[PDB]
Amino acid sequence: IRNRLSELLSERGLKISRVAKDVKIARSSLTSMAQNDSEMIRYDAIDKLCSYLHISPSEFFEHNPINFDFTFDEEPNYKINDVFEGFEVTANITHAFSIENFDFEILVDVELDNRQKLNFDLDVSYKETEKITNSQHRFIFTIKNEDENIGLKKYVDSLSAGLKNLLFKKINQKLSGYVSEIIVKNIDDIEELFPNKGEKSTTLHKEILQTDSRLSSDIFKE
Amino acid sequence: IRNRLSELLSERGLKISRVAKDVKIARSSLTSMAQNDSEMIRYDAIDKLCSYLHISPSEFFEHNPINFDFTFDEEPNYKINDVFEGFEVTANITHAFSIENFDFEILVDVELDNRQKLNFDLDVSYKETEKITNSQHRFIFTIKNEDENIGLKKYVDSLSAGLKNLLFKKINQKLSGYVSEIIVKNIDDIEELFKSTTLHKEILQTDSRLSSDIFKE
Amino acid sequence: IRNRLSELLSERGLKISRVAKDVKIARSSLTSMAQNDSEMIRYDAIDKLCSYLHISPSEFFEHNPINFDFTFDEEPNYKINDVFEGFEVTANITHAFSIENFDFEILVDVELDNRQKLNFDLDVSYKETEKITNSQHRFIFTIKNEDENIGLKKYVDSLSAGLKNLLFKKINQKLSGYVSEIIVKNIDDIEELFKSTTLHKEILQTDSRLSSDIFKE
Amino acid sequence: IRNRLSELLSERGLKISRVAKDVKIARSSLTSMAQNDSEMIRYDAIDKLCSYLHISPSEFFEHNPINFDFTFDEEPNYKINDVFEGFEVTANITHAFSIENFDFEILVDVELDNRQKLNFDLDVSYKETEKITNSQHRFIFTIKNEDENIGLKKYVDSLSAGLKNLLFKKINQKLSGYVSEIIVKNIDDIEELFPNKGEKSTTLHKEILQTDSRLSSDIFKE
Repeated sequence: IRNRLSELLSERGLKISRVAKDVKIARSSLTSMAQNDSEMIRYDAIDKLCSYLHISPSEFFEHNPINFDFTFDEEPNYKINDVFEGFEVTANITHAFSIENFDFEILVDVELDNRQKLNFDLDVSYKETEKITNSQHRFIFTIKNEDENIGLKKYVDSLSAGLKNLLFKKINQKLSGYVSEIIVKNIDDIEELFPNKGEKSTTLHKEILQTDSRLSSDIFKE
Repeated sequence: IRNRLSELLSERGLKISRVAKDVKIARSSLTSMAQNDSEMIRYDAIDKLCSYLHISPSEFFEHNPINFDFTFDEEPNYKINDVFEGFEVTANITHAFSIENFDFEILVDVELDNRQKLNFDLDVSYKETEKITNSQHRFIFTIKNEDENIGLKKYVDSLSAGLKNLLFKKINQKLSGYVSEIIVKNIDDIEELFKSTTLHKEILQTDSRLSSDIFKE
Repeated sequence: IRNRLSELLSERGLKISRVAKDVKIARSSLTSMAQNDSEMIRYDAIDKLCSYLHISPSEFFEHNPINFDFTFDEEPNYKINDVFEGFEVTANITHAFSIENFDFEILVDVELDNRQKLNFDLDVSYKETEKITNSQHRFIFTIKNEDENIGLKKYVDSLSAGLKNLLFKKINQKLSGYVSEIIVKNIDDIEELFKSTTLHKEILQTDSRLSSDIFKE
Repeated sequence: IRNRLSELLSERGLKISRVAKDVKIARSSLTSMAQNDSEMIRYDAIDKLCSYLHISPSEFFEHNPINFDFTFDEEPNYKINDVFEGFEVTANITHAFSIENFDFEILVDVELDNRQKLNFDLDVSYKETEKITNSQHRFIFTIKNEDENIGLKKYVDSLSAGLKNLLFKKINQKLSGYVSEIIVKNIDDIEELFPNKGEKSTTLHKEILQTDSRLSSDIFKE
């Protein structure tokens, strides 16, 4: 499920600030709720927004009964070589360390409208530490058994594009958090000797937690 | 905005505990959210309920574009009479005191789907005290200018029964807090000594309800 | 899941001690495991029993794919009445107190072999207290909504007699622990002037059993 | 006897973690019980697994009435020369010492379905300290009278492959424990002067106990 605020105001052409001025809702909370990322919503908010946009909650709440629940391995098969390439000198994840391999299993329960639930196992392995910017990097993972989970992809693409993007976000966020958690327990705190361009000094921990690892596979293209 | 989980469960006879077990949600939260009492709802909760009940969020969330806002006079016209006798024998606010007058105007903007909204002013004066329990009494306020609020009644009963009840609950709470704030400041503490509860706490617990043809429920 | 060691021994007339000697297993463990009371079984034990009894583990372990799960209300509807008199003279909880009301719903999921499972809600209220012994009394709870549990009876008696008895034992223990936890907190310990007994301990020892057409044994 | 979990989930293709998520059983305990190594099992576990897999305990419990009980010599004929080749410097069993000879008798009281039990004596002698890895070694033993115990082999191979593997495991484990026990009593504690690659320092004792001696003979091929 997700609110369609982003799609609604894109269609209307209105801006979040403009809506906030109209419905007396805090800009930060409203803009966060505009994104599907927010997990909690207020009844006052749904009343004010549905009235302002003159629309029933039907158009506000995009719901598909297919629920995708994800579970990760308590213990993964992870090897992380430590390369002491002056991380403190240069705040680059590559300089701090490198993932030799990171493979594990993601348990995906694809529940249909009926309680009948289908479980798909994902052998996901670290592939490359993609460098998005000179400042930060994004870890990239890949599903070895993605061809086996072709039915999963059929179910994923069977949803709306907005809901597909919401799943991709959820998967990425869970995976990022998991990977950062494992690495931060495996790698000792490496603080940056020099604050970068007046930005307060940030430790490797802050960098890896900030690091967002998005899975890459034909199962999840967009 | 009206959660129909409660209605839906009455339709299907499903016990709240049964739903909570199936959707792995706390019974307390589910029961609080059942009558749309809680003003916050989790996306996970509604997703799970919709999938479990085989419904679109339309049957869960019932919304009428019409909106009602209520603004109370900053200064009301109130007169107080304190008997100070009898609260000690039995915990009755009326024995302790009563409000001789409490007439005040309450703004009520009934907003149409069109941006234009209609402002209606209702003057409610202290009518009597409802003896809901021998211990708790709820102040009753009657609308004097119901003529100006003839269209109010039409707008109020134009909403669903659940929505009407919601409105009645909100206005009742708001009125109760308003009158309690106004009165507790002018009232001393009396000990029940059945215990020995402070009359202040009795003022806090005592509520008030608008009895009028415009709001019969 | 039903160990038939007990049944098998009754078939062959073999004394538990005789089997324990032949298979070099402790009599205490073998007798505890005989009625499938223990929830842990050693691979060595079952191997030795199967070889000794000339049986496949099929005749030892009887399993019905059907599964029963029981969830009790987090908050039950219970009222307590404490006489406080009599328990001292004679060790009877009845004299010490009794439960005026103890109605609560138990959500029971009977799971079929197919992944789909059937949820049935039974409401059990305090019916009376069973005087099993002049000293120990077991609370009796009757199912009010047995109509919703007509299929529950069919599923229950669809299982083997041993499995039925197993279920009855489990539900009885669970109900007894539930009611004891609920009551001991609202009850004080009475020490008999008369050998001396504590009422809390009596609450712990006192059990409860669901007397209903759905569970007659 | 052994549970057929490994064979069951191999046939199903499911993973232990996937089963654990389904039957609400702890991953570690379930994965251990998936292996035939676990000696204890819970009735709740057998109920949940048999139901999840929709199978009777018949398919869950592979039982063969032929019971193989093993007994070892209280006192063996063992000679262990001590070579002080810097074990503390290099954590290799060869560097710590070397088995001159280790021969003894392994009594096997094989029991058929009937109480009739046949006993087979195994003159087992140390043959070679096989080096599995640069880090650890596996002691290899051999049965001198294996040709005499040809009937024993006939009984061993008369069982299922899974049960045969379970026996091999049991024999190996008992033999390893026995050999490590004898050696640790015969060889003084040699602690490693340097922890190996950040692994906390491990003493010869930990190495020999970790050392797993698997018997090698035509009686037990797989």
